[PDB]
Amino acid sequence: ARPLEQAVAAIVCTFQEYAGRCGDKYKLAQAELKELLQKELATWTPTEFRECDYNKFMSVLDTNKDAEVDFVEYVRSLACLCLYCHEYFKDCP
Amino acid sequence: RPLEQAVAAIVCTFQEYAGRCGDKYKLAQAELKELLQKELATWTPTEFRECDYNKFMSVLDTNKDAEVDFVEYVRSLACLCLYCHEYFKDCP
Repeated sequence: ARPLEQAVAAIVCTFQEYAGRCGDKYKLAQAELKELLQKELATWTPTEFRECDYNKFMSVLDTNKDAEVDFVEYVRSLACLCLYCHEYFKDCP
Repeated sequence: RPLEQAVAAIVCTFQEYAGRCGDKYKLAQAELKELLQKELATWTPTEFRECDYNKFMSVLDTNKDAEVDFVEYVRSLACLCLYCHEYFKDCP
C-alpha cells in the first residue's frame, strides 16, 4: 500500500490493540495512553530545546490517569509528541 | 515497534508537501486536500460515512488558502479514519 495508507492503518491498529482490550472500544484511559506511548514509542525522546514541554505533557498524563481519551485525542497526542521529539519541528516556534 | 515508523511516516508526508515553498510548518487547505486525495487514494468512506467524508472534502475547497498546521493535518488523518476505517463503524 501507499506509505501514508500503511502508516495510518498502523496508527489505527495500535489504537485497536489498546482500546480494544476491554470496555468501550472507542475509549482509552489516559493511563492506557501513557502505557501505549511508553511501549510503542519507547525510543522517542525530546529534541534539545523541547525537554520542558515534553516533561509537562507527560506530567499531565499521570495526573489525570482515569480521564478518558477518544481516538482523535490519541492521534493529537501523537502529533504533540512529534512537535517535542522529531527533529523536523526543532525550529517550530 | 511499528508505531514509530508510522508516526515518522506521517511527518515525512507532511514535510514533502509543506516543504514545497514558504513556511515549512504550514499547509494550505488546498494542499491538504491534494495530500489526502493522493496519499490515501485507496481509502474510501464506509457506507454510512460517505456524507461526512464528502462534506469534509468539500470544506477544504471552500477556503483553499487557509493554513493548516501539523496538528491540524494529523487531526484530518484521524477524521479520515473515522470515515474510512471499518473499526469506527459503530463510533458516534
